[PDB]
Amino acid sequence: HMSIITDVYAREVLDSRGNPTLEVEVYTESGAFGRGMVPSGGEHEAVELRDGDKSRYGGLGTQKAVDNVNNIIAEAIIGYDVRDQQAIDRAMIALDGTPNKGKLGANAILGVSIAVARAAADYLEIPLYSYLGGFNTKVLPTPMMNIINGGSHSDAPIAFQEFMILPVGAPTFKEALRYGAEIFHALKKILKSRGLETAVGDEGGFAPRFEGTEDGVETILAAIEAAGYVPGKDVFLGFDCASSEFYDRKVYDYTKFEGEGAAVRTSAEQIDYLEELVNKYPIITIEDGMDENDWDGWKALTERLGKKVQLVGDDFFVTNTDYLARGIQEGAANSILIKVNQIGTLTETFEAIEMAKEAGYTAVVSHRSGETEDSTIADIAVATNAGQIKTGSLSRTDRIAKYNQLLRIEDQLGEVAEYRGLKSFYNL
Amino acid sequence: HMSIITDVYAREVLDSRGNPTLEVEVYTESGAFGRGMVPSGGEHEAVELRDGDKSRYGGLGTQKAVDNVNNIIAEAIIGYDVRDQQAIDRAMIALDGTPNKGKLGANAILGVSIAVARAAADYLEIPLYSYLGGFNTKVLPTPMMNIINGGSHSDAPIAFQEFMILPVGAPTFKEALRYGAEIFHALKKILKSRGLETAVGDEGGFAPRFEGTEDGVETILAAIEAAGYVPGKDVFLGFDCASSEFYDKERKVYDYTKFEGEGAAVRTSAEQIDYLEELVNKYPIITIEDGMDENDWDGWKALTERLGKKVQLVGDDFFVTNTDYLARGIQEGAANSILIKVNQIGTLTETFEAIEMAKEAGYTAVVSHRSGETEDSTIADIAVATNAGQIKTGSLSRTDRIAKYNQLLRIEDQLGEVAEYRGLKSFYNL
Amino acid sequence: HMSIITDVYAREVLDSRGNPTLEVEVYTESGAFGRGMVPSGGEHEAVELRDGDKSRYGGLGTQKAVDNVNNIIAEAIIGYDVRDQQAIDRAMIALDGTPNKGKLGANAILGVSIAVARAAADYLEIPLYSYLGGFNTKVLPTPMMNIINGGSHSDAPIAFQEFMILPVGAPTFKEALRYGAEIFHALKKILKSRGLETAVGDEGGFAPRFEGTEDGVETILAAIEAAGYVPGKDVFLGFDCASSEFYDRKVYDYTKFEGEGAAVRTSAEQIDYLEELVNKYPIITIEDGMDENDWDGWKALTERLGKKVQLVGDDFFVTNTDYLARGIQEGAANSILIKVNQIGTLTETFEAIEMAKEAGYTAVVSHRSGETEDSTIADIAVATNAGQIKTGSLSRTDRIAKYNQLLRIEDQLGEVAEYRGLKSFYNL
Amino acid sequence: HMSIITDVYAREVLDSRGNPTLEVEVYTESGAFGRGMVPSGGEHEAVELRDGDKSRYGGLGTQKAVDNVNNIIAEAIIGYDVRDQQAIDRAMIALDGTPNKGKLGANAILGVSIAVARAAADYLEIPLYSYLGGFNTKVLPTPMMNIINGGSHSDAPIAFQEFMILPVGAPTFKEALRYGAEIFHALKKILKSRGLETAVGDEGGFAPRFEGTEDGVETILAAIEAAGYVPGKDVFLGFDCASSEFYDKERKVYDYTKFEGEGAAVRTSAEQIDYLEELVNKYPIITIEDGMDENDWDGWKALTERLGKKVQLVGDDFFVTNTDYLARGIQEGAANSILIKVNQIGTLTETFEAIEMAKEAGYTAVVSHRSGETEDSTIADIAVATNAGQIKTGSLSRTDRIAKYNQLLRIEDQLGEVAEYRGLKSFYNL
Ligand SMILES: [Mg+2]
Ligand SMILES: [Mg+2]
Ligand SMILES: [Mg+2]
Ligand SMILES: [Mg+2]
Repeated sequence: HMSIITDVYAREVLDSRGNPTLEVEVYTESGAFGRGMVPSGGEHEAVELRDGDKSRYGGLGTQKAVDNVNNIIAEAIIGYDVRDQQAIDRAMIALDGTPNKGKLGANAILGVSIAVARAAADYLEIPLYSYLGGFNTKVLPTPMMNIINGGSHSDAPIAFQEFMILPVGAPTFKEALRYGAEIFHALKKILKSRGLETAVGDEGGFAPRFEGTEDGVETILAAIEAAGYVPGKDVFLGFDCASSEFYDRKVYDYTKFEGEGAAVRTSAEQIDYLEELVNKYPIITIEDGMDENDWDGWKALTERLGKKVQLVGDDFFVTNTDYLARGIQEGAANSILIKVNQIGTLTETFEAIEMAKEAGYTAVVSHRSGETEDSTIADIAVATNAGQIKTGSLSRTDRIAKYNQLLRIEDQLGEVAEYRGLKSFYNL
Repeated sequence: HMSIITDVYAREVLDSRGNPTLEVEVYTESGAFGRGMVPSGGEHEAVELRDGDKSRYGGLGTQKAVDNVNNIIAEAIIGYDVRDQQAIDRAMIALDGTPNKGKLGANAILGVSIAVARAAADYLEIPLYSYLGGFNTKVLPTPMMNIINGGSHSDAPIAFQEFMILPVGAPTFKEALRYGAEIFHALKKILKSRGLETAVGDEGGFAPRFEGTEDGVETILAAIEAAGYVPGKDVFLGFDCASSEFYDKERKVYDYTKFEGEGAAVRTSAEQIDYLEELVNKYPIITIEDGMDENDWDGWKALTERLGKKVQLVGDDFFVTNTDYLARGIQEGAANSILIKVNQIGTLTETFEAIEMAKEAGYTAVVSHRSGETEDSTIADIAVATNAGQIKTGSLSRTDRIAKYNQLLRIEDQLGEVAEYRGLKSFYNL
Repeated sequence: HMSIITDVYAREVLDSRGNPTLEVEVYTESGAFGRGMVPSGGEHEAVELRDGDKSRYGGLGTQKAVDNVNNIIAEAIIGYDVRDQQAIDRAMIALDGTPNKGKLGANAILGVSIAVARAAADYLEIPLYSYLGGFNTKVLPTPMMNIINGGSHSDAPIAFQEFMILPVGAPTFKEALRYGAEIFHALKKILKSRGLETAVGDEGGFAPRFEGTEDGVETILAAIEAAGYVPGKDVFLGFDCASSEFYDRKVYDYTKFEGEGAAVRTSAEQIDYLEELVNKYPIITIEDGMDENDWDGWKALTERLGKKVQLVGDDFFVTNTDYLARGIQEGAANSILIKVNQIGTLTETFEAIEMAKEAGYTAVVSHRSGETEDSTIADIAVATNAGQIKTGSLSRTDRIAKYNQLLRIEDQLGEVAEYRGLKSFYNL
Repeated sequence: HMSIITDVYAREVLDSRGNPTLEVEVYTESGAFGRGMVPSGGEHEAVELRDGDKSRYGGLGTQKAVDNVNNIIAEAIIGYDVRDQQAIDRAMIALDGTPNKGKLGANAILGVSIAVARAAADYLEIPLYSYLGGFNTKVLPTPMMNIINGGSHSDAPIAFQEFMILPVGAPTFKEALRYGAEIFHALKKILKSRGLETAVGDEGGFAPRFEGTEDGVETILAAIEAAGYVPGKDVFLGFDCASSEFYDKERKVYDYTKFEGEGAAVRTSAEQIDYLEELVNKYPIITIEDGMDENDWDGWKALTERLGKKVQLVGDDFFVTNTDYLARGIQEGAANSILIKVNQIGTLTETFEAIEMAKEAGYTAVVSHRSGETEDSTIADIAVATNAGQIKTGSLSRTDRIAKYNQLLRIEDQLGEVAEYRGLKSFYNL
């Protein structure tokens, strides 16, 4: 048959940080074709396989993973119908035979998973989002756009890692994207006028030497306004606190990043602080506000702020349905960051999204620090009507490629497309 | 017939700086498809059309250009055979009817030009580089990789704009890429150890606050050596002086005080050549772009007389991908290389004519990125299609740059044993 | 796949002189078809394989070469994609395993090389020139048309071998061809009026019993004018001195062909003479003005005349990139005669052309003395925008077939076609 | 439908003498393709159309004929099934509406006729000879190969125009070709050893300054023997006397002084027959073309009465590929063979009718080249298609001639064990 996979081929390529990753190409007998590139990527998440050959790319080569694709996975999957995504994904999971995908490499597996899906869409002559999600695909995601960085991502005295804008008030994704771009550019103008640095970090945002968190937040609010948008109507704020990076015993220790005199907060006090911020600023989402293991803290945070703020588990959940299931049961968080490569197959990715939806949690499809020209996550967000996406700032094609794909998908959907904005926060 | 173009469609999208650009999609009756994305783009080069609507994207929208594609060019080109690239390019040129492509927009035109070629390669089921260049495509380009920035792209006291590494000594493109990546990463470590900034500029390189040019150069040499490579054997240096940015027209001088502070040198054309020669004798420099001002024709000739035998001398602003300027340079013995910017001329046909004119004069043609890039990697295919031998498409971070390097890896892989990375032998001009 | 070569078949056929050559037919699985005929053809050039069976065709049969195609090359190449020209060419080079292609025969190899390319063009349904050169093919070559012959090609007291006209001033190839035809016919009228012979030699030109070189040259100038063209504007002259045929010690000895009292010139004096001719007559190109081994002579000639006369290496370079590379380095010549069968593959042919272009040398694609009905060289000249061609006089279909193909290619290119005339001499 | 002609296109090209001719290209809806090139071409034969523009090609341009194809015939034939050769030929004949094809041009007509047939063979995916002649095609023709020329084609004192060798004794066409080639080459050596000219005429043969007919004939016999062949067993001779060129209408004599000098014979018709008989008795001559004048009907009959049993007697100018002339010749017992010139009649249909009329009378039909030829080899396919058994297509040099021999090699090769080269048995007229 014409839909039968005839070839599966991987090669080593580079990511947005100049570190190796891999891509896989799948062909069907009919000549349908898919390419799947893998982004960069706990003891309970999928492991990427790196070579450890320090004569090449500082040990970060992916040739072993590539060899696993070409010499092990290829022979197992050639012969399947390209459309049998779940069976293929499951076959790979069983072939690796380890929970963490560490034998074959989560990178090897995911590359194939994606390439197969793209080859199947190509075979059926339909867009990837339709192939993945069926006919009722229509929701363009509300983007959370990383504009300013702190913590491990800065030398400024700021504990939180990501500061985002969310153009919830736009009528369309196309407009939402323009809002973000204009705010980003306004911000850059502001930074220069203050003699602050406008070179960018890994996700296309700035890490300027602000005096502190409030400075950073207020500067963002200033850019929103200068661009002609209304904070708390057109545009909200989001944080990735990545609170695990300053958690140590039983305390969130801000001195790690905010200098000798910074606060050292108990879990009760951390919740207090996040609440202060939320009350002071138009913050609609907080990722990793509590530590990856502070389960009681997560529940309390969620008790106090979960009704009117999105609380996203990133390191708390590591795209792991066992972790998400427990969070759902315990009343911890109300949203999950979905990293395809943290789990390693499209099937498991979609299972996570669906588990989250069924619990009333939002599923926020996410980029990684090391990205590629692939835009599959855009198609995933629309395929599942997830309603939100986290794929970077407004510079760097590693980020902009995803926004561009969303523009295409919106364009292609025509009058059927829906950008729900605030209404995508069904968790609130 | 199945090769006939049935639709031509443009939309506004964003570039790597978050500024609008456009893309075009071409379809044939058979269902072959091509997408052409256009990068960001004086008085004798192609002009991109911007909306000037200060209510959107700070006046940088491309909806007028998109409308020109959809409402004027589409009409004109639908019905051509997708393979008639030259006829289509020429048709667009005549339809605009102005030298600079300013009625339709060079952006509108180039987007169609690229999308058509990509749709044709898709129709024929061959790689773009084969479509564009025929069967004898084999040369992987030696990349000049922008690692450190100065001048208008830094707040460090450094006049020159781009400092590049050229991994000429690698056996393959795949190796050459690794050499660059490893040097880039070693440099980043060095910068951190010195408390210098490692965030990146438009092209994915660093703009650290070095004490001066020699500091910057010596830091690159240190990174090369820390990565285990030998400067002047494995890796050479390249500059983009962008000397037009510090040339005083009126006093006919290269005034370094513009970027290097109050006490910096103010050089006559003779002294500028002297200085470039000093650098070339002190450091393993194999290429200098815009070493003299865009209008300093006598200076270009003198520079070329003094250094042209041993150093590549690339006209960027000197030539602006303009064959009338290139023809004059060839005739006067000015420069020995040209930076080829597809969107500075506006069609693939004219791009390839420029490359061929350069080759025939013994000049190298260095296919180049723009500051505002996209996920498109067509320039990779152009470099290989013409066996040009060199490419200039950024540092070793940012997918706007890396996408091109990744495509070069694919092309190399696809060519197998036929691929040739010529390294230093690509400098046929020297 | 449909593009896969399924058959490669050679047979012995005849050339324009009635001597054996060969042709090869290539078929793809889809039924695409190409036929490659080989023209007739130093210790450092490709060797054609002849049978040496003096019971057939005076030892000039090509059945061994044909057997090499059918029984060795066929089995090696069947299975390749027809479009993999370089790999196929390289495969053949390795299969022969000798520098000079003397095991299989350069004739066997080239026949396959050409037939494959023609089958690939046929497969893709595009013209050969497009297949070979990609999309940017447009330059119709300025032809150098051999009108009068001397030296080894005549019994007249004339040392130089070929005298050519170059209709540089025509607006189009179609016009250029007419200029040449009309001049040729005018010349024939002139020859008859003088009781001179108008039967033709191997390339379709005349070898009349002129009194000397000046007589021959002036007779040509007379024909140019009688046809209504202006020498030195519409039409220039070209020589093939083939100076190797009268070089012996350290002198160009004209007595070999021009009788007992002819000049015996040192290399300095030969340069002097060529300069005299160049100053006296509208000569734009001189092939083999110095001997194949007179390297210092070639450099001096090139120093003295290279700025405003094309200096073509034929025996100097024998389509050998090692020889061309050295000439480029030494400042010897500024043009190369490209004989496909002197090197033996299309790939190496195109590499030579590209090496020449990059040095600022013109590449003049050439016929051989023994030609066939094949017109591939026409397509090669346009494919590479080489700008010039050398393919004979204005009689004999072995020559006219190439001119006819150029008319077709010009016709097919429509308004894109460019005949650059003098501007094709980018070396000057 | 897929077999429908969708385009018919002509262009001006050149013949083997460097004079304009034309070609036509035919396409069907399926993409099947044929190209028909036309060779160079009294009052009862088809007339080629020439422009008469003395500013181009000495008045020999074919642009009017090309325009007739493109602007008149194309219109009329587009829409026919490509396989309807007769209907198309007849349609062209009616569209011209003159006996001689002088309105459209026989050249315009024949180019379309050939191109259509070639496009049809391409459509059906069969060889042209099979398309034209059906399944029972097998006879490779015995070639009459013009080696030496006299009369109007020489300045030697020789009245007869063509002297030919016929390799009748070879087992195959491939061998027959070799025999000719080797004899041709041995002759060239002989000519050089005697200081005679070896440059060639229009048909690739020699026109040396021999002392007379017997010298020329004996030199050919010497070449045959030097090549190791036996005259009158392996190889016979043929003449084209072209006797019309030396026939004095008014004194009703064959006047040899026209070419053989002041003292040459002046023969009555009875004496001409006597002379031809002398030659035939002295030399291994198997065929004589135009032995009598084009209008010497009684002379043709008498010649045929005297020599027709043992010698082939070919009407060229006597018949001008005209079935009214052939019919009269058959009826009066004049000649026993006809030279078939496709362009002297102008369509493939009429060509094949002539061949068939000849066969049915016991006359051989010898398919012939013209002085101005092209790279086309259709006449080879015609010879085999009709099992005609003989061909006249030149000497053993010049691709205008050799292309036909090469095609015959291909056809022979393609037929395999079915091919038959009948040699002397092709002379069914004797
Ligand atoms: Mg996080
Ligand atoms: Mg520059
Ligand atoms: Mg020569
Ligand atoms: Mg005759």
